[PDB]
Amino acid sequence: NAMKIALMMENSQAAKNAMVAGELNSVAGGLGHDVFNVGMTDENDHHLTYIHLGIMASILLNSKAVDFVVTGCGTGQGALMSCNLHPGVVCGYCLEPSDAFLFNQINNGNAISLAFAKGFGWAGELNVRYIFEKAFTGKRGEGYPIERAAPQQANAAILNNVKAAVAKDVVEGLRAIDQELVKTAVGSTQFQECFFAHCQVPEIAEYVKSLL
Amino acid sequence: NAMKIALMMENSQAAKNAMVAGELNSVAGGLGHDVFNVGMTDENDHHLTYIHLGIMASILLNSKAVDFVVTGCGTGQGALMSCNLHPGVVCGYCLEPSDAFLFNQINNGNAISLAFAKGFGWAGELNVRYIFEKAFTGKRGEGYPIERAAPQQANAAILNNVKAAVAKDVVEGLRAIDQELVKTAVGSTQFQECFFAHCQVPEIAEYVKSLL
Amino acid sequence: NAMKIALMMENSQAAKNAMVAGELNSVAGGLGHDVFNVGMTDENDHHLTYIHLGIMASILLNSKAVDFVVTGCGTGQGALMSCNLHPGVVCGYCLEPSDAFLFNQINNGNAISLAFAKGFGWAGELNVRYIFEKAFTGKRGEGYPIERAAPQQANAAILNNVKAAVAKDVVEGLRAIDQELVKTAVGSTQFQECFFAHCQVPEIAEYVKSLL
Amino acid sequence: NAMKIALMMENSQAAKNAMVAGELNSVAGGLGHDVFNVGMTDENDHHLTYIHLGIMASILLNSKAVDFVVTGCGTGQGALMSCNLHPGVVCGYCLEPSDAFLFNQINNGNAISLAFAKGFGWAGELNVRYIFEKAFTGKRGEGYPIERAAPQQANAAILNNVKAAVAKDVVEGLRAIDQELVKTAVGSTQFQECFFAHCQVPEIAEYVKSLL
Repeated sequence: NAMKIALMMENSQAAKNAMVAGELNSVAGGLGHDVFNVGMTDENDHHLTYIHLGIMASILLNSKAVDFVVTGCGTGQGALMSCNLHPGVVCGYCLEPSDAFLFNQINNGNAISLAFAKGFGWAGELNVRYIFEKAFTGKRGEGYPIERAAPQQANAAILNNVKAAVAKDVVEGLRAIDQELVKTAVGSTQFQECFFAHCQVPEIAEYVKSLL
Repeated sequence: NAMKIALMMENSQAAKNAMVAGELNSVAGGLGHDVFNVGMTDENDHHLTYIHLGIMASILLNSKAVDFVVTGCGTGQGALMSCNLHPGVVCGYCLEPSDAFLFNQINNGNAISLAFAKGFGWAGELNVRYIFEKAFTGKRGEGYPIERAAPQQANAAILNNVKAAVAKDVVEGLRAIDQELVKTAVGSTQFQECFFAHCQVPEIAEYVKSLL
Repeated sequence: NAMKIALMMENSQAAKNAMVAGELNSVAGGLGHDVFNVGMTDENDHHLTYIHLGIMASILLNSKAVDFVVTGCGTGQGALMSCNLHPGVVCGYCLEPSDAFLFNQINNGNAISLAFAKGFGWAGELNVRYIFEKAFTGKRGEGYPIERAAPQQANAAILNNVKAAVAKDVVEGLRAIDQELVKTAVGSTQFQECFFAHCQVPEIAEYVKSLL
Repeated sequence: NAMKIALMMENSQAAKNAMVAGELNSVAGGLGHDVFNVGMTDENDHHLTYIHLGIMASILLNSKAVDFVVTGCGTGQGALMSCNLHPGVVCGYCLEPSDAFLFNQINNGNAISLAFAKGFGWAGELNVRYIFEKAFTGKRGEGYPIERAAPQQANAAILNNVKAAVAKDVVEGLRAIDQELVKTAVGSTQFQECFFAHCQVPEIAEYVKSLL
């Protein structure tokens, strides 16, 4: 059940990346997962907004470089909406531990967006830890409850179809985005190291290479 | 500041539509908005899933038939992810009243997705009411706080561009969806009555007509 | 329906008193209530802990100097448990707006304890505002729902009896507390100004005077 | 670190006792604790309100029959306020898992009150489980963070003193309560079985015996 998980954070919450990466590495690493911290590591790092996060999630998930994305922003809204526009990226909100469990069972998506500022106060790091505990333990997509899994599974499958239909082909779509945005998205050493090491889709690798 | 607002709910939460429509009509109607209840009205109504909800939100928002969509499902996740894939549909989560305020100020989107089952217990209707109070009172897109509105406004604008770039043209995209899904989405009398009365985009009207 | 409301905060959250008093004065003042800020006003003010808060709530409520107490601490737990030990002080938690409404209708108590650190992040002041909006608007003790008010009202009445039975008489009890604690509790100018101006119970006034 | 834990629920939430006892037995039992279900087991059981719950918590905690109480009601407010009036009973609210952890570290009390109706919807049992996981794993009273434990520990100690001072002696206080209430509180077979088997304070046992 082990996955490659990419953590990616943007400028408004970058000061908190060390804390979140700490919890993710502790929890998900302890559970046997392979964790990559590909967004901002602090406020002085290669600058990103929640727009770049969505593009990064698409490139990493669609190229199969990673299996799951952890992201977020002050409220999680920008990052969640920025991820979900991309085909192949199915991102839920995650505000408290049972969100993560239900998301995995009902939606069986591949990204979650946390709120790192709103609702995040003294002792907020505990909730992040507990979210990771429930997100990355156990099996995924069994429905909840297990007996009612059929229509949930059916609709989750259809969601992927609709996303693929409404969207251009992945690379064509990326080419239509302002290329300044995409260049910025793939610009950091930590992003490139993850992507190039694990990309399973040559067309995406070649496209990314052409930007650098 | 008055808008046309469409409420749209799917089968799992359809029993609760009367309650939610009640609160929406009371709150938003009292504030001078024009409310349309275009999804399921009860469990026996024209059957919809959260997949159809997203298609309905796209058709109504992109045709300018309505200005804002209220939707949701058991956790809000399926409906939120189903809406956000569509160009022109910018849907936030909304779980408690300050979510609605912040969404309007920071993201300035045009749809919210509520959780009608998870976290919804005895006295849940109060929270729905209060959410509507904050969603539909006052101005939108001023940033929060007001002084920091610049980058938030800039990123919200870019989000729309990226959505438009990654997605096919609206009608082409709708044609690529399984047409059974789209026919179902536009199938009800309450949907058609809202759409045909208020659609401002002939190409969409003609496409919808061709399905009926 | 107008009341005298005392806001009282302790050292760990004292930096936030200006914000909370601001919202309370704005909301409750606008609704015609008389607001007193009797706890710490900032970190440098006459020093209090959540222990002193409970004693202050007892003296002000039992002397009828005020009708309602707003208090809290990092999580609200210490202040809530410190208030509830005292006869005549019925303090609920209040974390989000519908808590305040339900508390007023079901429990019909006279104090609420907020969390000013845990769960309090960027945009936390909005939730405080909204809590005050629901706490101090409308009528109290009607049950919720209104039709089921009978057993709720009966039990709320009994709670007061049990508190009065288990506790010593008010003044005797205050005399049994470490008198250093009580002297500290009544020590500030803002506390004394409220108490002495509005106390309706001479025995309590005389006892308080004897400490000063 | 093993404790004796009493679960006690009242009439409004009695239908949910099987679920809660299930989770408590699973979680706390698995962690080596000894669990007693001493309140209502279903809607037809020996009838209790949240008033009786507080009296039961006092008798069981003050007699040292148990180490910890799990209780609650629709919102948790009545049960929390009913417990906290009694000397020797230090009851926090518990609505989500990190509440339980912080309560144990900061307040180091001996009871928690959950909300079984408000905020409790589809998937609510997961949150109950997770709450028990955090309440009953690990050590208690270390402060949070650990480095800042001194004033938190000092104030928690003082809280006990103030409670003991304001309250009559335990048995005298129980005698002052309407004795119908106390007779009802100790009336069930499941309560008596726990109490008489584990009571370490003869005066309390003799008093309880005199009611039966």
